Amino acid sequence: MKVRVKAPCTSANLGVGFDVFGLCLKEPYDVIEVEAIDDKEIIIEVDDKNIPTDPDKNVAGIVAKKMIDDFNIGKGVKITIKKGVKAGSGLGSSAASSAGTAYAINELFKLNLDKLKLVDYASYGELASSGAKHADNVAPAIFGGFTMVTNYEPLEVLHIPIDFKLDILIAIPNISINTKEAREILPKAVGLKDLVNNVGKACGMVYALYNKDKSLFGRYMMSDKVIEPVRGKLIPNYFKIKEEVKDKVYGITISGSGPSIIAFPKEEFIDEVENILRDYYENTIRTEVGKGVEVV
Amino acid sequence: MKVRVKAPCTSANLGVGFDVFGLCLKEPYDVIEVEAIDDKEIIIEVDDKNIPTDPDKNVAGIVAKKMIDDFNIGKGVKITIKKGVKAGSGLGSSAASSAGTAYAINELFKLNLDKLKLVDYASYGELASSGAKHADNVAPAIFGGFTMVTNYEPLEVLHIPIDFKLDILIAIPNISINTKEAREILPKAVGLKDLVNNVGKACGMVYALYNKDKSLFGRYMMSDKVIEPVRGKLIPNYFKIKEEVKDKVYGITISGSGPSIIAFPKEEFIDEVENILRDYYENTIRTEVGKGVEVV
Ligand SMILES: Nc1ncnc2c1ncn2[C@@H]1O[C@H](COP(=O)(O)OP(=O)(O)O)[C@@H](O)[C@H]1O
Ligand SMILES: Nc1ncnc2c1ncn2[C@@H]1O[C@H](COP(=O)(O)OP(=O)(O)O)[C@@H](O)[C@H]1O
Repeated sequence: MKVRVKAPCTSANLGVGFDVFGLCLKEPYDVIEVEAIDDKEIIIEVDDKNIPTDPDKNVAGIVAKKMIDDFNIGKGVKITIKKGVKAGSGLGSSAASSAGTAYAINELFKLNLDKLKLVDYASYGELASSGAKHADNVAPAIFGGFTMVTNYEPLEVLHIPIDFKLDILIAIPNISINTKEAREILPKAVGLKDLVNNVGKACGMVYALYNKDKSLFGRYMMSDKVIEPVRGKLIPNYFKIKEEVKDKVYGITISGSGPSIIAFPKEEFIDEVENILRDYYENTIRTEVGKGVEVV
Repeated sequence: MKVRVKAPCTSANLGVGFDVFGLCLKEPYDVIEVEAIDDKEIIIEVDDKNIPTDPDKNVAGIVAKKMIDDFNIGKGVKITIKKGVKAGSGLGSSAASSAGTAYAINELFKLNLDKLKLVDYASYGELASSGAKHADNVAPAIFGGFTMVTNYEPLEVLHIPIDFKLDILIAIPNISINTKEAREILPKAVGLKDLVNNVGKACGMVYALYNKDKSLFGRYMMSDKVIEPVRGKLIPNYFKIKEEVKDKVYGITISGSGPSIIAFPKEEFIDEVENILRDYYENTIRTEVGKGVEVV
């Protein structure tokens, strides 16, 4: 009763898709192992003793429990957690654990849940650990590709497979941003003009995915005037880099609530763009769209 | 030396697609004839006396001048118009004349302009006549099917052809709402949550069209809380009607600024739905998605 699997990072928001859009990455990823023990305890082994190891406080511990209850495994569990990336950087670090955790269980013991259900319980973890469902990082972690959380209370997720090559460059500033503090600057109200702008550009991005038009997808992604102009201020040199790689990327925007940045470099400039990101920030990752948590 | 065209009515907004979405109807439509005449003058005749004949006021005369001017055409034109529906009903009556004229001029004088440019020209009629360059009704009138105006300067239109069966029922109350009236009902600001809600649902409608899922398309269409709740109050029996056809349609909402109502009846209830609308509004018409202006 052992399961080893990869739970990938994800990038939520993608500019105009704030709180709806999610893109699953191939890397980084949390490598998680969950062997089924006999006793009734929840044991957490997580490198970087910065991640709460107490089952009720750790995200994977929360998902883990609530799922055994509902499926009455009457067993406890030990969790081997190899962190793919630092929390508070905007790459769905936590979401990776939740979805990784939930997918494990289901794969393991003959359970035959729905990817949507897994996304559901997994949210329990981002919710029971942050007070919000946030299926937007969890949904792509599970479905892979591109996802849209179009409804909560109940939960609905629309999935669009990315069948073409989409190169992705990620830069991770050695800075931390309080996900919460950057909520209050987030306006409580918006003008009709922005409703119209964001609805149009986001819809245009769905159209771009169906037409495999990366240029159109990336350009509309960078059209938000509501959240990005505010959140961007906290990211050192973000606006300057955007302008600098302007003609060398299909698009570049903040990943989740930041400070991590996600860019879609043009084939002809992947090396150069990756270098520019390395000079400003120091940590850069070259990846592409992933297919979500899969048994390793 | 003349051309005659059928220019369709159109339905904009479609609930959560305010100022973005547009659906072309097959009927009603304007029948417009344009004849190249020798004196450099613009003569306009119409069968609706509540509509101007002054070339600088009739939307058709405004579009024709702008094009004749830009292309330095030597001739003048006689425009004869048979109206499909009254203005002020939310069915894009003015747009039908504007799009129809731009399309007819382009045919008569062999300008070979692409559809996007004909929508841009048709847009002057909408502006020069109603103060704002709006293209969400002229876009579907020129392109047919479903359109998204995703940028206004420069103008950008994304077209999604509808190749599956989509029955439409239109109820036209004997009331009118002009452009100043339309603006009056509009909220000053929108909450962040509504923005997120409309972005998600509008994006789901696009996903629905690519997946030919009429149930999903209609359901998300009925999700707006920003404008429909206020606008519906202006239409006698609207909420009551919506409730009455509740499980017999894929969706029902207001057409454009209203007061007309657009419904997408489920195939097994089309006659029953048409009769219910008809009990409330005599001027009810059955139609389907149109292909845009066409030479007749
Ligand atoms: N398995 C886990 N992986 C990562 N972070 C966890 C986990 N379990 C609990 N946490 C804690 O929850 C908090 C989550 O921060 P968070 O805003 O969710 O990061 P992120 O925005 O990358 O998803 C952190 O303080 C972290 O220590
Ligand atoms: N060819 C035309 N067809 C329809 N309306 C026109 C035309 N030329 C000018 N107008 C005027 O412009 C105004 C447009 O009202 P409007 O809100 O644009 O109707 P609609 O919303 O159906 O397009 C009316 O007062 C109308 O008389």
